[PDB]
Amino acid sequence: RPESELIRQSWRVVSRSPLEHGTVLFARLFALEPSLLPLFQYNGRQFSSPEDSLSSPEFLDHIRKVMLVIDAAVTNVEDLSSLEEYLTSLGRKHRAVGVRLSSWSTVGESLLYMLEKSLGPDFTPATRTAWSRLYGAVVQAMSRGWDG
Ligand code: HEM
Repeated sequence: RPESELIRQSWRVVSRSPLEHGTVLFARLFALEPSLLPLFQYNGRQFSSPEDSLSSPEFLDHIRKVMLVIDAAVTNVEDLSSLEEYLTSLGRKHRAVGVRLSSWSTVGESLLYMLEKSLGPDFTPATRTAWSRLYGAVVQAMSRGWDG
């Protein structure tokens, strides 16, 4: 598939420095949805501001975790059914931490933003549309952990 190679090529760029790029994703994410901030509760405490998150070692671990799950979705872009059950369950984890179903889309905007920024001119509108579908399948699946 063409799509699937696009994602794969585009992804490599980001895969190189996943902490740096995941950092973009999350900054963007809290800029768009600041009510995600207090969901992280490392050592009982809420981050006050977004910049506090970037100073938490646990938060930066979570970014790495995030980017590895995206990795997996990338490896498996042609057959993504194969991560469905993982992701549903990842979804239910997150419903427990308090993420709303609607926050998921914001994560996808944030994910595309992080890509658009990384790829600059390279973020072709085919590239865009492919990610949007990928990450979209990833939430159709993370979203699944809300059921019923
Ligand atoms: C949308 C906002 C998000 C918030 C507020 C959030 C928050 C959390 C929190 C508080 C935890 C548990 C603490 C921890 O392990 O650090 C967690 C776990 C995790 N998150 Fe997120 N998260 C978000 C999005 C995502 C996304 C997009 C992914 C991946 C695509 C992701 C992947 C993970 C994984 C892999 C874990 C470990 C889950 C496990 O116990 O198996 N998170 N997240």
